[PDB]
This record gives sequence, structure tokens and C-alpha cells, in this order.
Amino acid sequence: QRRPAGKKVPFQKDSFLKQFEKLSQSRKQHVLLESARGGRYSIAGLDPIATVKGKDGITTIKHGDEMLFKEGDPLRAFHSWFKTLETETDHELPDFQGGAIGFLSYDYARYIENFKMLSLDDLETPDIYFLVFDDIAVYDHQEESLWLITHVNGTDNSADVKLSELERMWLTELPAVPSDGSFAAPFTEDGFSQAVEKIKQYIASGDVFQVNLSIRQSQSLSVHPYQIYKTLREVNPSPYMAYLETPDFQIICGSPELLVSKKGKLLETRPIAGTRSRGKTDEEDESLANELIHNEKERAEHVMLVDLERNDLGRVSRYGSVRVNEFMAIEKYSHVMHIVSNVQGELQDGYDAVDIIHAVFPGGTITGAPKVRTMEIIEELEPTRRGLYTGSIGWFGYNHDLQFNIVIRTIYATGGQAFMQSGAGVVIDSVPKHEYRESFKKAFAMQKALELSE
Ligand SMILES: N[C@@H](Cc1c[nH]c2ccccc12)C(=O)O
Repeated sequence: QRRPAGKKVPFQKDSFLKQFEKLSQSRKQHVLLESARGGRYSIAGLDPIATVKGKDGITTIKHGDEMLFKEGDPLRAFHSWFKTLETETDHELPDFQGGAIGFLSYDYARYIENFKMLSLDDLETPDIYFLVFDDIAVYDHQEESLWLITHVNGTDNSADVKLSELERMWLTELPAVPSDGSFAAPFTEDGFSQAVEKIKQYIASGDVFQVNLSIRQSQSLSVHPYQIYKTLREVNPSPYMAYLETPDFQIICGSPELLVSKKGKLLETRPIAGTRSRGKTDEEDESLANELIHNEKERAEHVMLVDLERNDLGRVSRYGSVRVNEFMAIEKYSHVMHIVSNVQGELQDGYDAVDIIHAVFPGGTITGAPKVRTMEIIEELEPTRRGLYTGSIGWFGYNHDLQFNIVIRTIYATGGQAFMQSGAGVVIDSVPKHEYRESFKKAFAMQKALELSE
């Protein structure tokens, strides 16, 4: 009889964000998924019922005094436990009605494809990490309402008591309250350049069409990570932002990109590929958008990545159900514009959350085409494990819905350092120095956010 029970309250976005900051201060582990520019929902998880950590074939589920552990595919280990908490969808509640919020490391891909063990794991990022929530606050930006949601079995005055405690917590103004390690070096310029030349050799030879090659920069963290998040929200607000805090690492995510969503049977992915800086004039913007959309090399790159996503979603979709409902729109983000497409499919009966992740993860747009060969080349060339970079942050619903971003425009804070990773799409005619500089430019929002925070 397990089901979600929710209360809808009129509420202001800024009240929600301020109350989150105040409440989260007393919580060792918490997460915010924020729609800071576009998007409908912002999701606060304060008090987890469980912590799920998977690394190198071992998964731990910490739930009160109990720590459950099992070997194998960490997501399969997670799913077999998580299935016991499954619920029916309440169509009155938001898309997220309770469940797991966290991340899949890029290195979760090692359970999907056979990877060589070449790149150095110096950050020891979990392969999966989820906070599981019966109790959540979901802000609906479209209805300007706060949903407070709990879970019960059978008993319905049980629900009302818990919802009253959540109301007390969220609708009561909170008092005025007060507020090292050694890692591998970045890819050198010479190292990156020699890797660009190696990728071009593989392209010439017909192994791949395009590879995202990335560089990991780091600075000393001199301010609280949440301050960096608040700055990034100002510098570059995005529809798939996230802040996740634990004692060992914090994540400051400014992603604009959806990897995959599932609402009932409907699967969607939203590949972004092709870019220009916004104009000064908001008419310059029309002409820059017009230039981007008439640019045959950006269109070719975009169509290639849409085909790759069609094939990925096709692996778990009813035959003939995969459609591009939105093909090659320009969408203006805070400081750039992108070519963006929307790819939909109907989930074939018998495929579950793990099957969907195995089909689409990691995203085509941050590896290359074809994906499996591209990941082999990345692993051969990049000196360090990607970890969270080009992984996915999001949620698994108890009702079997899900929603994951792609981790780009993200700072990972651990061991007194802030880590910032960005890449460039290497192609047949790439100039090593151009792609090196292009990866530093992609890191601007994040180094800027850091500098402003002091
Ligand atoms: N933009 C999503 C919610 C969201 C915000 N940040 C996220 C990060 C990851 C996944 C989802 C999200 C929505 O409105 O539906």
C-alpha cells in the first residue's frame, strides 16, 4: 500500500531557495536540483532515508544502523534494493514524487562496455552515489507552488502528521545563524596536442568521426562550495543545475543538457551540438542564430549526434516509435546559443531503469561517434579518469520515472581543491592549439564563478 502523499502550498521561488540554504546548513548530506533558467522544477532533498555508494564492483546501501553490500553492476545492485520501495504514480504530484537523487560517474560506463584500465583514478569518485528520499520539497516554477511530499503505507493521518512537520520546517522563517591532498597534473599543452594528432590519425583511418578530448584544471578552494554555486547561478543560470554536498566532496553543476528522461513510457533525449556566443544587441542575436543555423559543418555535426541518439534510444524503444519531434532549434542560454534537437521513443515493455542507462549512457554528445570506439580512444589518451565529468546527475523515481543531465560546466570540490573539466570536439581538420584553447574557453563560467566568490 506504499504511496506518496503530498501538500501543495503557494510559494515564491526566492523564498524556496533561501529556505533551502538555511535548512541545508545543519545537514551533512543534501542536494538541490535547480531550474535556474528554463525548466519547471527545483528539487530539495535534505534528510535521506539511505545513502547508495558504488565503486569498483562493490555497492553499499546505508539505511539507519544497516549497511547492505553486494558485488556486481552497482546500478543493478541498487535497482534490486530500490524496487522494494516502488510506488504507483500520483498524476497530481510533480514528475519527481520521491526516490534517489545523485550521480552516475562517467566511469559507470566500465560496467556497460569493456574498458581498458589506462587512465589514473586519483580522485576516487564513486561510480554511483545516490541520496534516497521519502521526504522532499519540489518547487513548481510554472504554478509558483511548493510541493511537500512524504511516503506512507495504508495509514493516512500518519501522512498528515509528517506533512505538518515538513510544512513547519519549510514555511517557518529560520533565525540569523552563522555561516589538503595530492593529485595528478592537468593534461599538458604538449600532451593534449599529441592526443589531438592521434585522434585525427584514428579519424583518417575510419575508426571514429569525432572525439571530445578534455582537460582537468584545479585551484585551491578558498570559499565554501555553496558560495561558488550561488555565484554560478548568477554568472550562468541553466535548466539542469545541481548542488550536492557530502563531507568528502561537493558538486557545483551548471549543466544546460538533458541526457534522458522517462515519464510513463515516453523517453526523451535533448542532444546539444553547435554553439555561438550571444550578441550585444538582441538583433545581432537574430543574425548570430541565423548564421549558426545556415552553417553546414555545425548542421553536419548536429545531425550525426541526433542519429547516434536515435540509435541509443532505439535500443529500448518499441520499433518505429523513435521520432525527432523538435529538429535543430536554436535555443539561447545565458551567454551562448546552441543547436538543440528533441528525440522521443516509447519504452518497450520489459526494459527497466538499468537497461535505459545502459542504452544512452554516457551521452553521445560528450564522447563521439561511434560511441564505444570513441570511449576506447578517450581512455587511451586522457591521463586521468573523467569521474563526474560527462557523467550524469539526476533522479530515479520510486514510480520508475527518471531524469538525468550531462555533467559539463561543473566544479567537483574534494581534498581542498576545486576541479573543473572541459573538452573540445576533435575532427579530421582540428588544429591542436585551437582545441586546447577551446577547452579553456568552455571552463570560463567556472573559473569566473570561483574568482568572483573571492
Ligand atoms: N530542469 C528539470 C529539473 C532539474 C533541475 N536540475 C536538474 C539536474 C538534473 C536533473 C534534473 C534537473 C525539470 O524542470 O524537469
